[PDB]
Amino acid sequence: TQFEGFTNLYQVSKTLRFELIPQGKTLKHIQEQGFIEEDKARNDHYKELKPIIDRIYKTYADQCLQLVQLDWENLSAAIDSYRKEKTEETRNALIEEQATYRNAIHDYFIGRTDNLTDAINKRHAEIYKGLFKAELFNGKVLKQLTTTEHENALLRSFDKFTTYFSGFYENRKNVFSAEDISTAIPHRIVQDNFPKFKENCHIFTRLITAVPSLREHFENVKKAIGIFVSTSIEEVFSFPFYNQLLTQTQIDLYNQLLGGKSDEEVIQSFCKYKTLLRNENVLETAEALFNELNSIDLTHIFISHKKLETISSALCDHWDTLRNALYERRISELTGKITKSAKEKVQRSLKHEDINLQEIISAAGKELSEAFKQKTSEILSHAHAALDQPLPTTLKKQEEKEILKSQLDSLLGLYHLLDWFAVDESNEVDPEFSARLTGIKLEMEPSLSFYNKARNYATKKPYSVEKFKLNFQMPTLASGWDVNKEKCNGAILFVKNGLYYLGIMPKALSFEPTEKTSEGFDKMYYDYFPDAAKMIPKCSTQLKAVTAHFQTHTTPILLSNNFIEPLEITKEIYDLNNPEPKKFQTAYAKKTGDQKGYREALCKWIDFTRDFLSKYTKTTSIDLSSLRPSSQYKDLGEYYAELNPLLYHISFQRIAEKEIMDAVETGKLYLFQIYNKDFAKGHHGKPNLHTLYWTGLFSPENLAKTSIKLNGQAELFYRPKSRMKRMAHRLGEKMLNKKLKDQKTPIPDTLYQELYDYVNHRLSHDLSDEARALLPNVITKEVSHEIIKDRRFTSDKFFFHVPITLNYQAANSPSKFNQRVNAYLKEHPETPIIGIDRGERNLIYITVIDSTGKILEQRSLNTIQQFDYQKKLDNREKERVAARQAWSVVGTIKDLKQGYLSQVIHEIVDLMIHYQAVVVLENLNFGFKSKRTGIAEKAVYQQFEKMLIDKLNCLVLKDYPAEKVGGVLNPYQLTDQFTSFAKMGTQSGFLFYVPAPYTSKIDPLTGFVDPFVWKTIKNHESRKHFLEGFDFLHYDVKTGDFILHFKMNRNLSFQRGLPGFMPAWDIVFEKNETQFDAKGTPFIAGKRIVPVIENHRFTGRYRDLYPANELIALLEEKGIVFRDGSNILPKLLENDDSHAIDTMVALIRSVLQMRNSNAATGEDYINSPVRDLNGVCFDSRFQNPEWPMDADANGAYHIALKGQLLLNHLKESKDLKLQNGISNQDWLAYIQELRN
RNA sequence: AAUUUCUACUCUUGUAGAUAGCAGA
DNA sequence: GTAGTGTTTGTCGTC
DNA sequence: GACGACAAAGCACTAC
Repeated sequence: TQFEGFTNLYQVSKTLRFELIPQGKTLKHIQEQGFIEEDKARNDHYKELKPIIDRIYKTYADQCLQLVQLDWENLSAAIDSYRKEKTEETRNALIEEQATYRNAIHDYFIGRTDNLTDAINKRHAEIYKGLFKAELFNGKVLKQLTTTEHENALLRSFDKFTTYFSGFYENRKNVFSAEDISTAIPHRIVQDNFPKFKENCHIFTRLITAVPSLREHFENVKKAIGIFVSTSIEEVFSFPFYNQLLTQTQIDLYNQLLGGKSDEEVIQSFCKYKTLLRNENVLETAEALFNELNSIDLTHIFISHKKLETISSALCDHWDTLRNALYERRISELTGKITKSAKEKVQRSLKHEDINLQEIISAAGKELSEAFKQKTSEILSHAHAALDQPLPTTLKKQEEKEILKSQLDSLLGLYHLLDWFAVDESNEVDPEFSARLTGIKLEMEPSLSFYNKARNYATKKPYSVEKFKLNFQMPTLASGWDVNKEKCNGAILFVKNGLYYLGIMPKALSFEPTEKTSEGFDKMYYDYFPDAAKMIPKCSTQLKAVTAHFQTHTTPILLSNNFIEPLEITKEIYDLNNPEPKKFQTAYAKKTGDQKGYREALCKWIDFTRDFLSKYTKTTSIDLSSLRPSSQYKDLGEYYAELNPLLYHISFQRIAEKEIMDAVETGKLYLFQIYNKDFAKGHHGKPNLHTLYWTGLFSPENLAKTSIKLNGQAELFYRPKSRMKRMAHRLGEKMLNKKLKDQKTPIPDTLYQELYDYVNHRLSHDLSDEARALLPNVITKEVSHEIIKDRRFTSDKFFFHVPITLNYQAANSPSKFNQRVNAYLKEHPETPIIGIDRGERNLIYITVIDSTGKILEQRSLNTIQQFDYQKKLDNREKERVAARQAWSVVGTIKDLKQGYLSQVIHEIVDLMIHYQAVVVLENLNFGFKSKRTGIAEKAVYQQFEKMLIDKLNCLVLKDYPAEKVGGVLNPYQLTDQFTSFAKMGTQSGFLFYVPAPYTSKIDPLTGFVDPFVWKTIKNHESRKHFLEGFDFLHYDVKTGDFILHFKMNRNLSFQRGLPGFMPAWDIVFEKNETQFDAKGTPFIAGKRIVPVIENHRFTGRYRDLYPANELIALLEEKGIVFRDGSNILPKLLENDDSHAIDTMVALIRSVLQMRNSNAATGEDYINSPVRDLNGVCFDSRFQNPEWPMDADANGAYHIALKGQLLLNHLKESKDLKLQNGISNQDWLAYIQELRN
């Protein structure tokens, strides 16, 4: 079992796309008969007919909901018990109780409820059966419930084309489904409206009991409107009335008892909604509500737990402070011996409960109220200052786009503020406050969709990719390529001079083949026979005439209808097909074994099949002699696995050029050249993968032995043109490049446009200082030939979609792919490992490690195909965001990252095959990535991992030959088929996923990590404790380095809870000597880039810091003797100076900071604070090639080491299974012990 | 700035990589 | 008239 | 225990 043998494991289906160029006079014939216009109306009716069809669903669903009568007492008790006890047993009890009620509603739809009689119950089943297929159009379902002529004309527009509603059928199943999905009617009744109605009944009785006069007052409101005349006010707040609140008309009446495409379109609609906010005075109402909070009872104003951490980060130092302050005050009011169990109960309570505003203020201090007041007025003033600010006239200028976004940010800011308060009725909400808040919260609700609509309008491309499929009045066009079904599908293919053509017969063309010597096209003859397990009984035994004759009368028969010679069927072989489980099937093997009867039945069936294939019309000559004798086959399985591949075949027969060309002239054939930019006249270079798929499908070897099957169900399309502002490079102008002379640094976007206007003599202004300096370095080109910016959408285009099945000879689905991969990895201990980590100074960095741990190659992936993506392109695009912060610039970056990740896919698969390695990514469930990194978190990288699995699902390298494995005919199968993001584990074929955290902040030489969390210590007293835990600090005179001994069994409150190996450490203040690297460049050893500037501004600017030089400067000023090598900590503690004790902790902060990054001066290195067994401190500035070169190298190096940990456990464990993740402590113990 | 179309691009009337379509979020 | 044009079934695999 | 995968067997109804 070699690595190179991971081919032909399971089938992979892909769909190709091509542009059909009308050849000859086929364009005139199409327009003359108007297929395109008729098809345009049909897609443009797919919108007129949809509301008409919905009348059937709406009426039938409404009618079924009118008879629903249920007892909701059980559902209420399950809701109460879950709110009472928050245990997993009461949750599962509620989930089952909800599923029971959803099915009770579902049984009204399908007709399986005991509440209705059989006559009514069965009538619904006859409707629900044909409710999601072509029976909607019969009028039959509407006959159970009258069409107009225009509606009838709209129904017939989809004659032989109702598959256009394929996805729509699924959307309507989501409406009537009984599953726990929010698109469904049962879910809306059971899990959405009833908890609201159940809460309404509780709010009602509490008010009536406290204020009984409110009862007659509520009754007067109901009588004064006229709703629910036959129902009193107490009954509408009782459970039985909810059965009459299941239809929209009743829901509307219930709610009324409670309540009583273009540029100017975004301006007219927003200003209309904007001017509506003034008339409702929602700002004045909101400003009055937040002003009430200064005097009203704050123990009944609740903050949502889903927003508490967000509020903490917006009003306090960190997200932690609020949850922690509430934790300390609640522990402060526990009873008796406060165990660690009681503390964990307080922790879990704070995760899922709403906190009242008073408990927050009493726990956080008066400085939260000032933060709450300041943030509230800040948001309210911005929304108030935006409602009176008028919108611009157009969105032509970016300055006019900015003010539209600025006002939407103020509107979304107020909308964000209102969602701070808990909405659920589980809390004791204020009467007036909850009503006034919910009113303005729902009146600010449309502002969220207005933010998203406007952004998509500005970030959309100037094209119009919308398109409608072409049917040519044939419902089953391109459904199948077979010659027998050629007539009824009207789709064929050709080939001539290496150019592939598609032929369509519009509303017989008896093509007469000619010899190969005659010039012309080569028609593809497609012969297919789906499966012998189903075709042969259908065509031989289960014929209607044959079955009826044998059931009644017992004599045999010679079948001479559609057969080259009569075939024969005896009485017994029909009984073998239909016994009194089938005998030739594995019936005896499953139960009641009989070997003698089995083989006789098996051999009779197989010999029948061979005779039938010889006598059937089109299978009479398809290589039937290659079958191996019948009597010794084990079962039908290995026969059909051998018979089905032979049935599929493709042949090419020459057809005269005159016949095809004249056929197009007379209008009986619609030629269409398949064109995908790889058949152009100027094409010189390696082609697209899909072209190789298409070229390899018709290669002589593929027809000889099938590996890529040409599936049916192909589709055609037509894309109307959409040109708004055609811009092109006409002759006589100058085409400026987007890269400099070195061909790797892109020009900034704003500067390139200015230079393009200047070099072309169109800029009326003067080049800026930076623009002028860039002029001598840019290259210009004359317009040799005319170029159109996005020529694709300038004119109408046809499109052809065709599916292919790669690895057709393999199984349908993979069978234990991970087990096979693990088995190979077990027997090949020398396999290398590939790790990928997103760096801060570069997008992607990769390191490959051998079996025993040494690095074979560390590379930066920010320069792909002679183009720098991170250092220049993403950085200047990032610079644009800081300058503008508009919507369009945000869209460009997201598109660019996806384009970058496409390039990275090629390098991973290329490097993998060269090393035959397993690539270890980082799983996204665990950890979080810093904002300074180029690639976003879990947004674009999560899609990138899926694209890697899909690429390796069927991997082809376009340089590899077709015959050799790794090519188009025999693609690699290196990963299992993708199922879901959540379903995938730590291993998917040759891809391993490891936890991201603790991979960069680690010394590669020692495995050391910063053992202290710096968030814990703020106070002077904690600084005394922190520096007391350390054993001793002394100045080694011989080496000139301070040594700080630390023991992991101390300062447990300041650690992070991850001891690891190495019970004792020696943190050293290495001397600031001018060391030299491999290249000879000088640097100062021990240099640290620390960002500590202010208490609130700890990141604004970076400063050079030298721990050795600042420590000796501090000790000298304090007059603390250190040349003798004596302990320094006892002297500092007994000296008792606040400044020295404070500064020393910051120095310990600095030394422990391995990550040193400075964007301006271009340093990114890791300097270790501890020495390894050799007695040398790691410093990546030395550029040692056997250790990580840069900081981003360390992250990729340790991610690959984490994958090595999983692979090592694979080898040591007897079973072929992997641990479901690895703990942080285990990883720390592994790396620290390994380096010892 | 020309692409089945997506990104980036222009010695090269195109280059390099990706690309499972269809309907609905 | 009469066949040329223009929905249903076969065991599977998959669940 | 119902849903795809395909053709080819199965019924209408009329152009010829």
